[PDB]
Amino acid sequence: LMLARQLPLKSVALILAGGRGTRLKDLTNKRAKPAVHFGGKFRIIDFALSNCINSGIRRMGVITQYQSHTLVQHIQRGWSFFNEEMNEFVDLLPAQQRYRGTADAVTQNLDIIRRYKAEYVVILAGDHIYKQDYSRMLIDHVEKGARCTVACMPVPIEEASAFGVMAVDENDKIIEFVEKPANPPSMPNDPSKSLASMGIYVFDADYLYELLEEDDRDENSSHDFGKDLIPKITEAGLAYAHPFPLSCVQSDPDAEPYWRDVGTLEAYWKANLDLASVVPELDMYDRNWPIRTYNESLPPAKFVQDRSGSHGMTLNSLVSGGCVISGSVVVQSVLFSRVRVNSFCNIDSAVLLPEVWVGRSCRLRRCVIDRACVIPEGMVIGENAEEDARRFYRSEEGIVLVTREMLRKLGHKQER
Amino acid sequence: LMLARQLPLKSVALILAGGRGTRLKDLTNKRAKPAVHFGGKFRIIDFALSNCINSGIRRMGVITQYQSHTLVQHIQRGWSFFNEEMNEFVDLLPAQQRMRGTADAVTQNLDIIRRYKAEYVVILAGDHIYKQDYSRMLIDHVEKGARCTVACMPVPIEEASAFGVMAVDENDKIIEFVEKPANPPSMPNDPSKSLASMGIYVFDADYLYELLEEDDRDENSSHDFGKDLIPKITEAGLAYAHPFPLSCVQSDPDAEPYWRDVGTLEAYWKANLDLASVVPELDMYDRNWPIRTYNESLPPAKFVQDRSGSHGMTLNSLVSGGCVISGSVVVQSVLFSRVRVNSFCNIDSAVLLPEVWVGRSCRLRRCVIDRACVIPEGMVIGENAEEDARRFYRSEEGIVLVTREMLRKLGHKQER
Amino acid sequence: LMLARQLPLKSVALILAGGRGTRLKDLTNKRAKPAVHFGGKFRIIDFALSNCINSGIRRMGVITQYQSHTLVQHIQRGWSFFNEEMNEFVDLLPAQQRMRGTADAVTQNLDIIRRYKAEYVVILAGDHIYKQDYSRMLIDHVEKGARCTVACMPVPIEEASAFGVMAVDENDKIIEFVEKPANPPSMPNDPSKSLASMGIYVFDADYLYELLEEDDRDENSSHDFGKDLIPKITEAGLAYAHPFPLSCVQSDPDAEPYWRDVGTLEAYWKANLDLASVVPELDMYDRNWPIRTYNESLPPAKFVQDRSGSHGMTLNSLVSGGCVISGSVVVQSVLFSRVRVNSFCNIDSAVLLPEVWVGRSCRLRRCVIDRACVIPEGMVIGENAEEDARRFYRSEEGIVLVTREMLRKLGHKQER
Amino acid sequence: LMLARQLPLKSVALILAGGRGTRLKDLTNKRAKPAVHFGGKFRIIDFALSNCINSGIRRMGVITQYQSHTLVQHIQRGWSFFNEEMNEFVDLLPAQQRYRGTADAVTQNLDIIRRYKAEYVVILAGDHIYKQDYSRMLIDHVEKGARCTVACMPVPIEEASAFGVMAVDENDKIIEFVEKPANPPSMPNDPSKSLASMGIYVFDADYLYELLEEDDRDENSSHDFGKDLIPKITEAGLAYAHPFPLSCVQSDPDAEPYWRDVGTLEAYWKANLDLASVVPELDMYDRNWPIRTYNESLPPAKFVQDRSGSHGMTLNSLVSGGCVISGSVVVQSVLFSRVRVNSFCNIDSAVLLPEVWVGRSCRLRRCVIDRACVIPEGMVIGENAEEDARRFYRSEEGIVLVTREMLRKLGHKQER
Ligand SMILES: O=P(O)(O)OC[C@H]1O[C@](O)(COP(=O)(O)O)[C@@H](O)[C@@H]1O
Ligand SMILES: O=P(O)(O)OC[C@H]1O[C@](O)(COP(=O)(O)O)[C@@H](O)[C@@H]1O
Ligand SMILES: O=P(O)(O)OC[C@H]1O[C@](O)(COP(=O)(O)O)[C@@H](O)[C@@H]1O
Ligand SMILES: O=P(O)(O)OC[C@H]1O[C@](O)(COP(=O)(O)O)[C@@H](O)[C@@H]1O
Repeated sequence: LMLARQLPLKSVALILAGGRGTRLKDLTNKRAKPAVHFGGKFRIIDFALSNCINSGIRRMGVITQYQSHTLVQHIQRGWSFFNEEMNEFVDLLPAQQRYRGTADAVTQNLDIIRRYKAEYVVILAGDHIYKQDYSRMLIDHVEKGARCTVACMPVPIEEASAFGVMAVDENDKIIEFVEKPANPPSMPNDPSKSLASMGIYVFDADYLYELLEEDDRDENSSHDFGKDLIPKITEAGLAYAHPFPLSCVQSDPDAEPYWRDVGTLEAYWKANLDLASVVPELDMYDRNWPIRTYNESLPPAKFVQDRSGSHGMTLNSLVSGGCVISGSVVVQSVLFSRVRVNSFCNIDSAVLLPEVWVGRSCRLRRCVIDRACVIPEGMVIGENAEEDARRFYRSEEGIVLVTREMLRKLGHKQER
Repeated sequence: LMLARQLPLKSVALILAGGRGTRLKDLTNKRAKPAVHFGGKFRIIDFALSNCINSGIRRMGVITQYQSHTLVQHIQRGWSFFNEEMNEFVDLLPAQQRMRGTADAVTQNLDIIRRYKAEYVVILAGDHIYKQDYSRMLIDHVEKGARCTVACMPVPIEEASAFGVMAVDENDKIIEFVEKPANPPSMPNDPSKSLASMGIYVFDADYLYELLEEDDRDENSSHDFGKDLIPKITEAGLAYAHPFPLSCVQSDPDAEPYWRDVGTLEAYWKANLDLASVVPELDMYDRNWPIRTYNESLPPAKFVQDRSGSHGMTLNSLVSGGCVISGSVVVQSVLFSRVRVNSFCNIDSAVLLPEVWVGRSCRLRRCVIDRACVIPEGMVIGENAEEDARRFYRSEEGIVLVTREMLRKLGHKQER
Repeated sequence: LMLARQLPLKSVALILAGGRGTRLKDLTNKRAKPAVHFGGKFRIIDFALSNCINSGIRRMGVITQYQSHTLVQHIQRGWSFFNEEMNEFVDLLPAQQRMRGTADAVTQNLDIIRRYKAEYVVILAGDHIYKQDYSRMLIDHVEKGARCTVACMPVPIEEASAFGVMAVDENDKIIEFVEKPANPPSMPNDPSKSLASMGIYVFDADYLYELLEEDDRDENSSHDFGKDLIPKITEAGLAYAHPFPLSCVQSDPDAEPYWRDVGTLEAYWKANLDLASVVPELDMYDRNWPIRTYNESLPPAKFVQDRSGSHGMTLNSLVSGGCVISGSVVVQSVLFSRVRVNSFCNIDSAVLLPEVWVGRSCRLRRCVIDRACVIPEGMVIGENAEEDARRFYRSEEGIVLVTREMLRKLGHKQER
Repeated sequence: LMLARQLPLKSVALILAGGRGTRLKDLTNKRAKPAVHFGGKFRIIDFALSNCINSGIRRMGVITQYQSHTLVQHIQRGWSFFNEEMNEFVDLLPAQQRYRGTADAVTQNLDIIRRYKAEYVVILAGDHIYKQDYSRMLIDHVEKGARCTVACMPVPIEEASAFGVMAVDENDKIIEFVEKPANPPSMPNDPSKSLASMGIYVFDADYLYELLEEDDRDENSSHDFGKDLIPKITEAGLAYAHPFPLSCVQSDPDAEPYWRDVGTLEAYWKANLDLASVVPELDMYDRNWPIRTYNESLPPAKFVQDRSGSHGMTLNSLVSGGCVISGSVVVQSVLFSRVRVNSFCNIDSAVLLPEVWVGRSCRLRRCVIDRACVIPEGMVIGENAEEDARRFYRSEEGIVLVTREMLRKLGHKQER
């Protein structure tokens, strides 16, 4: 008794929000992937932080390394609501990175982390969209009596090449850890699945420092948490597994756990339109596990009449507050804040990131419009293949990405 | 030279947010009128607070006469963003009036007001809707060498009986002030209008005090700013006027100034639907003069298909965050937060306050639904007048008010 | 397993901060006793709030019965650091009691309390000084399968008449409860002590409601938690006890638990000087259980030379920020913020509340100076008892209270 | 009229808080000079920011470039109190500097600054300790009708080699600007003084961008605001002067203006002990122009008895809140937060930065003890010259600097 409460308090989170998401290719080109928008108003680092709040861990470390001014701004504006006097804060560590990343990146700020005097460090990732409690994870880490606890999940074998694959024992003890294998070794029972890592580790902190120095001296290591550190603990035999279904926060218990690594642009589009469906897989209307963001004041989403006095028919949409839609059939889309949309437009299966200004008679289909574009009048997008692969970036699955640069290069005056 | 910015600093606002809005019969009988919702996200009082921010007066006094626990909460959550040590704050002054009109609310808390060490005090009576720049008014107050400055606007003579009417000379100096007359006098040039007050007085700091005590040691006055004090000052000739067009904040200078005495319920429906029309009179999309409110983290305005799979139509509407609409043609309406409209409904020119849950097959027309009011399936409002006057409260013009306690009569269990 | 941290989440605290501290004759006759200063920077209520934070109960209800505008302000400035949308907040509930004891303050705001959707409600009566962990108490409450848990501590029999005395069996189940007796009963093993209550009850959510209505529809009860409800529950046998040593937060486990019923003025001087001594009983330097307050930006405690150029001595004292001392030997004293002690003074065992301006050549001994009290030059306090009983209020033990209104009698103009 | 108010609103501040203060030599070695402590609780960037608040410019740009994690932390914790919805914020730009500094450093973030849409940019410095209003400066900049306005002051000729020297005209128009000359050209009237620049410029913003690009293309420039930019505007003839005495905020008007460039270690010590004097030159007890910092909750400054039962005599000291002093004569010192000082110590003319733990019988004289040292027991400092120049850094004027590294190298176990 009195364990699940006293475990977060003695613990501190380290969010590794220094990813780039190179497979998004342009969407994270001007922003760190953790600062990528998602789900109407939120960002991808609003999940990994919220999970720390609602699990009790109010001491967070946001390691913003690569191309992070908007991430600093978001963490400053929305998440600076802490009274440090009671040992709660989201400490915004800049990395000043020297390749040689994420676990050297916890090592550069090793002299700041120590001064928290924490017993259990949570090594998170801030580029994933999950919904988990770590208070149920730390209990499971301390009961087993391990030094490190990896959060693993069974994923398909065709995409398990991109995650850290592992094999566990009866008591969830790591025997064999391999990382990004070309041939993912399946689980013993199911051949179509592999028990892969999620990037959510938990160390007992006095080990962790004690480990990161042995690797800091190491000149032959990659200095990654999944390539030369956990494959070292695994040989030591002190690494245990924590099956993710035990701690995933679900609204209904009859569904598979929801952990989406955004990763690429088509998966971003899928995982951001699944909220616009009838019954979403991610329940954002939850009140026993809410997710916080930088709540900005916008006016209500305005729906006015078109230029001819007609009406706008919005089906399976996710129009957010602040927009102004004039007529314009809007299907299966997700309109972020301030997305003006003028008349006679047909928007189907689109993700319009904030402040996108769509001109008259525009027919957008299966696309992702980047922030603060000015789409001209009469521009069809997504109802052509060879012509949408030449101006904008069309992916292998049909998805289009419209950036504020691709429109400038065509000459459509994005200055506004 | 340097007087335009040193006048707000030496001034303090006194919002007399202790109205009860008696003409708002059942809408305000649970909450004080300053705490009434208007325009999706805002409340009435926000205006009279935001006009104090943008006009530089960052020291406010909210003189909340009781019936309000829901505006103490609103102030404490939204407007508790001040550093009280750099001389900027929103002092929440409980009125604690004797179980004794407006002035006797400033008198009881007159020992708390002196300690602000102010120079010009801005009496507001801020349970109205408008956009004003009070610094303009302070400049006009000091330029004239006045002791009280009343903000006067010409209004129609058929309504001037509700307000204090005044008669000024060439210098905008008050000649004749009559408070709430049965036969309002007209202007010397326009006989159809009347130069009425607006509740916005600006007094000298060291005079009001010397004037309240002299009026507080009396046993004959009603202790009201309009009936007793302003006539007392007019008798001395130290009362000057400020035409409100000079200090009104208009996005378009080709319109007429926007001051709504919201409290009628027939005018609380027209001013709330005024933001749903094609071109509104009150611009909420103005960035040089933004209005702030308590901005909680709501998910986007979700639109989905009906139970059969059809689409939803919207024409000249507002849909704030948290709303969920399924099919159900909407017209001319305004939906506040978390308004789960269900399928096959027909909403026309309605104000749906927060957390209103409209049931299936509900035809709502010219109505004002109080907050958290769970309308049942099949209910029909606004069609046959005698029915709606038999169950709900219907004003003389046609507007209907629906309250939580109003349906429990009819048996429709609420318990949201 | 996972019960230690899921009990605070499903619980809400109700601080009955509506005491008037009648034994604090003139110290609280302007401010409610929860808003009284103690220990330099803190107020009385902070304790009962901070114990709710550190114990995980981040949903509080401050049931402030009126005479308090200076604790509404304190809550709104200091403790308005919550994100109210992640289920953590300090609801400031005005009591608005009929011009009807403690329970009838929870009854009027019983329609606001249901909407929290709580499971265990923590009645506190938080106008005391202590350090407790309520989560320990909730664990002990659910382990016993109880319906109300009373926090009992043994106190001396010569004072137990002030509190409710109880008699428990081996299971800590209440046998006999007598509220504020004239002849308190003693314990079966120690005849010099009495197992008294502490005002800290923990009720089931769905029972209290069902118990308040049953007691609110009566016209015979006093509507007090000690006189009516707890005896009513004892009669059913569903009242269990919680020894307070089990849940007290002690830096040293070799001391006795620290609970001060501050209100006597002779005990508000001893408990405030207890922090000036060599080793205090209440540790304010504890980092695993910090106590928060409103922390304004004050400059350091400046010490300077006298008018002649001599030095100042301090022995066993506290000097908070903003203070300014010039020479003037200080002993055993406690100086609150902005206390400009001037030269040639001799302060011995005194409590100087904020903004006290002591004049030149002032000899202060065994006194409690109210806040902003400008003592004049040459004043002498605590030397000759009959004089201090002729001008100020002097308790039977020797302690003196000095108030702003107390000096105006004598002619010493204050107007700081 | 209506100018001094509307000028800050249309303006934005750019604080160049990227300095190192190379002449402090060790004090800024681990912190950006703007984050250097000063005056008990404050930092050097708490002035340059506060001057922006109390002058109306609530839009600030903090260009943190070099070795800034604590500066980010301070700006996040203390100065993140802004409601961006009303166009007020302290935007914390990281520079990611590529030598080639300060004016290329405003150029890297040229795409963020534009999006404010500001009319007048204030180019401040965050390494100086002044107290000025820029609302009186912008009026003086717009009346003259200049494109740039330099804040200049007459300083001595023996230290005018380290500032930008200039010569003005009758209408304060720059004729000749030279920068860090080896022979400072004096003023025409006074030969012992030179009219030097302060680093506080004001541009009309549409010029500024229009200028920074012409210099961004320039491959032969130093990219500094005082070496190849203002010496260019001066040739253009569009640079005017704003004598600092016109806008310096003084408590009393009979004193010379107070602008201290900390710069070196002896000037740091002088300018930080001048607050501990009887009548300081910098009035920090001002209420019409306060200075904000990260107000942390500490207990009052405790003064206890020594180990033998003696008393501590503090003369002309500035003991801050949080300390614990035991006996120990303390003269002319400045004790920052949490500075424990044990018994029998003699502290004369010292600056003890936060958390310094001084051991028993320590005799410190004319020194600056860096943050979080652990000074051992019996260690004399400053009462020897040849022995204080060999362990610690002794300056040419006698001042000593004790760092947490110089003590480790002696072997005194700074880990704590
Ligand atoms: O190429 P540009 O001109 O920077 O435009 C790209 C847009 O993306 C942004 O960087 C948005 O990034 P965020 O993800 O931080 O919102 C804007 O600054 C800018 O308008
Ligand atoms: O009096 P009833 O019938 O219980 O209804 C009360 C409802 O009205 C309200 O008092 C309206 O108050 P708010 O302005 O705070 O929303 C709500 O608190 C509650 O939902
Ligand atoms: O009633 P008096 O004589 O005017 O004295 C009032 C003083 O006491 C107080 O009411 C004490 O209240 P606080 O607890 O808010 O400090 C002060 O507001 C004021 O300084
Ligand atoms: O050499 P160390 O171990 O970093 O110690 C130097 C000290 O200075 C600090 O960097 C303080 O810097 P700040 O100026 O930001 O307070 C501490 O982190 C540290 O204790």
